[PDB]
Parts: sequence; C-alpha cells; structure tokens
Amino acid sequence: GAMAPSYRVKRMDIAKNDEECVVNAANPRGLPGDGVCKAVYKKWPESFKNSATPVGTAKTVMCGTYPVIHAVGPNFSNYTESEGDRELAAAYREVAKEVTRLGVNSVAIPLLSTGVYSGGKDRLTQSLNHLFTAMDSTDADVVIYCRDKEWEKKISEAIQMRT
Ligand SMILES: NC(=O)c1cnccn1
Ligand SMILES: [Cl-]
Ligand SMILES: [Cl-]
Repeated sequence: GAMAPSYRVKRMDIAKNDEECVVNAANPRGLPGDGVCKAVYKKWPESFKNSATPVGTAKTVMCGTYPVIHAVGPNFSNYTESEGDRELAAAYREVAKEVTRLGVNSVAIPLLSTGVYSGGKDRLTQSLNHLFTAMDSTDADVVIYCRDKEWEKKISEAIQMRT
C-alpha cells in the first residue's frame, strides 16, 4: 500500500501515466476502439491478447510486467439509466479487486462511461462517485486522468471536498 493513500487528478493522456498500472476504458470485445481505449492499444498492444470481458467486469492482461486492467463500463445508448448505473458501479468494484490482487501502490484510472459510452449525458459526478465507492477501501494512490479543463477543476474540487 501507499504510506498515505491519496486521490489526484491530471489533465493529460493516460498512456503517459506515472503509476504502477493502468485501467483501460475497454469495450467488451477487446477491440482497439477509440479515445482512451485506442491510446491504450497504441501504448500496450500486447495487453489486448484475450482481453474481451463482459459489461460490468474487469480483466487484467500484462504488457511485459506492466498490468493493464480492462474495465468495461456500460454504453448508456444501450442500457436504461437504472441498469447502466448498476453495471457502472460493478465495473469499478471489479477494478478495486484487481488493484488489490496485483499489490500495486498506485493506479492510473479514467472516468468510465463519460465519453462515447455516456449516451450524450454529463456523467462526471455519477462516474466519479462510483470510482470513490469502489476505491476508498483500497490503499493504492489513485490518479484520475481527464482531457477537459472544466472536468479537471470539477474532479479536483470533489477530491478536495472530502479533505
Ligand atoms: N473524462 C474526460 O476527460 C471527459 C471530458 N469531456 C467530456 C467527457 N469526459
Ligand atoms: Cl498529453
Ligand atoms: Cl466512454
């Protein structure tokens, strides 16, 4: 574990993270995809061997000794708000299990289902709160990666609020 486990946020490409492992915002079929998933495919292509996994689950594949945790959030175009919310909460619990099993002291994580799986809605608060619910009982340093300046401010505010 980290000596004083923390949350931080950075506005940059998760493929350039400074953490001991990465969470991919994966699709269920282990395809290169777009956004975070395409950047992860270009940086750690070996991690996409047998990475396919259902919605609401996480499956880790090593690229050398560097763990890539493929987490499949729901596509809110396809799910009801209720079922999508349940699967988004489940994906993050599976991420906490994997981070714990790996024994890492740090993890780089994107906000699941906030991009092309958002169903055109702002899900910053919904996705971040499910991230906190899952990761608060872990002792890894968590670094959240985002791309938008307004999102960075709102994530930073939510972290600082809890102290
Ligand atoms: N996570 C992000 O960087 C982000 C930015 N703008 C909309 C949705 N997600
Ligand atoms: Cl960058
Ligand atoms: Cl997404």
